[PDB]
Amino acid sequence: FFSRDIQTMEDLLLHGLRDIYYAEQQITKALPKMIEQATNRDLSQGLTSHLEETQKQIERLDQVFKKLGQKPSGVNCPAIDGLIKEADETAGEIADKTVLDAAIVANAQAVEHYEIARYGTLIAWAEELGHDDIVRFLTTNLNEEKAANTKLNTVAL
Amino acid sequence: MGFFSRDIQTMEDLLLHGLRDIYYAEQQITKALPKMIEQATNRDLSQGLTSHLEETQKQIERLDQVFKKLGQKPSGVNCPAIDGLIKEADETAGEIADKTVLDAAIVANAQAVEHYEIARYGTLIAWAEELGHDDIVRFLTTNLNEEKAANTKLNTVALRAS
Ligand SMILES: [Fe+3]
Ligand SMILES: [Fe+3]
Ligand SMILES: [Fe+3]
Ligand SMILES: [Fe+3]
Ligand SMILES: [Fe+3]
Ligand code: NA
Ligand SMILES: [Zn+2]
Ligand SMILES: [Zn+2]
Ligand SMILES: [Zn+2]
Ligand SMILES: [Zn+2]
Ligand SMILES: [Zn+2]
Ligand SMILES: [Zn+2]
Repeated sequence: FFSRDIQTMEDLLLHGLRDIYYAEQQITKALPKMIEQATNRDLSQGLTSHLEETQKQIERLDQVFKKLGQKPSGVNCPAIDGLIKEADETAGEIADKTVLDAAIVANAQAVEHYEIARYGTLIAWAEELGHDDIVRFLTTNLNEEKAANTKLNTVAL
Repeated sequence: MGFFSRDIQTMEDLLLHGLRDIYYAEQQITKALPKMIEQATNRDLSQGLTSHLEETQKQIERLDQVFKKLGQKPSGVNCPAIDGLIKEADETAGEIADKTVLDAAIVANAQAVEHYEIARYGTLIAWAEELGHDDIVRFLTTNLNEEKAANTKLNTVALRAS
């Protein structure tokens, strides 16, 4: 019961974990739409594989919350909502299927970059706070985002 | 269906749309940075963000040259991604009770913004290269490198279980 309820670095870490939890849920909802829009088979397949990984990433975040002593929960993330809105609106503006695949690759890379920033931040805070225990899960998620980004950077349309 | 349904027809059109989107983001960043500077307590963070504000103004000047080369105005696309990043940064700052915690949040949100810009510049460079725009590739690469350097400086700012 405070208006400014983020009082400590531990509170900030918990808030960030709830923010990324919500973001992973939203990505699981957004990805099928992107996969349906994708023409290039490698792009469609790559996104489908990352959708499966994102489902696993949520399970790893459930493990993080369990290690911290609580049930999982999310908080709204305006950054992922804005990224998803931008991707959806831009897709509607594109007439050519190959141009659309280029936009899908770029928007997917922007999402991976947001995830890389967030996991990197959460890991650094966790380590500063003596929470090495949760870093193993966060690092597994982070490295899947890095891998997805790298693979997107190489997609040949 | 929105205003411009199916109006992006070519990779040149998509590059133009992406450049207008990052231009808008840079403009928004010039508006947001003074707020983050005022909120920041640590002088290396506050004075450091002031330097990134000066660099962002230079990046807009670089983009102005790119638009000149395309013969197109830089206005015309808003960026829901930067708008969401900046409003998340605002929201989170409003929830924080402690100056040291607020500085940690400022760094993290500034790093998230640098990562967005790094994603977009990387994409735009690749499209500009494919389209044969050598100077535009150089200008965008210069901008990209400033965002990478800013992110690294944020990763290194020396600020600060049962
Ligand atoms: Fe993820
Ligand atoms: Fe967020
Ligand atoms: Fe991802
Ligand atoms: Fe954008
Ligand atoms: Fe920047
Ligand atoms: Na039209
Ligand atoms: Zn648009
Ligand atoms: Zn910056
Ligand atoms: Zn910038
Ligand atoms: Zn919040
Ligand atoms: Zn909150
Ligand atoms: Zn703890």
